[PDB]
Amino acid sequence: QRKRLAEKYRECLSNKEKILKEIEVKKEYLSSLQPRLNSIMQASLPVQ
Amino acid sequence: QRKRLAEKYRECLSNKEKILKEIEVKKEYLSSLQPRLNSIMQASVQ
Repeated sequence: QRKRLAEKYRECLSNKEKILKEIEVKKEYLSSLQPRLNSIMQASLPVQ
Repeated sequence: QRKRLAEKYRECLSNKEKILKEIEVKKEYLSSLQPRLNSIMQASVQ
C-alpha cells in the first residue's frame, strides 16, 4: 500500500510537471506569437 | 435651344467618359484591395 501510494504520488507529480510544461509552452507560444503577429502586421502594412 | 442641347449632350458624353474612367480605375483599385486582403489573410495562436 505504501508502494502504491508512492506510485500515485509519482503519477501526480508527473501530471503536475505536464501541467507546468503545458503552461510554459502556452507562455512561450504567446511570447513567440506576439513578435510573429508584429512581423505579420509589418508585412501586411507594406502590402496595404 | 439646339445649341444648348448639343453642348449639354457633349458635356454628358464627357461626364459619362469620366464616370467610366472613375469606374475602370476604381475597379482596378478594388482588385488591388482584394489582393491586399488576401495577402493579409495569408499572413494571419488564432
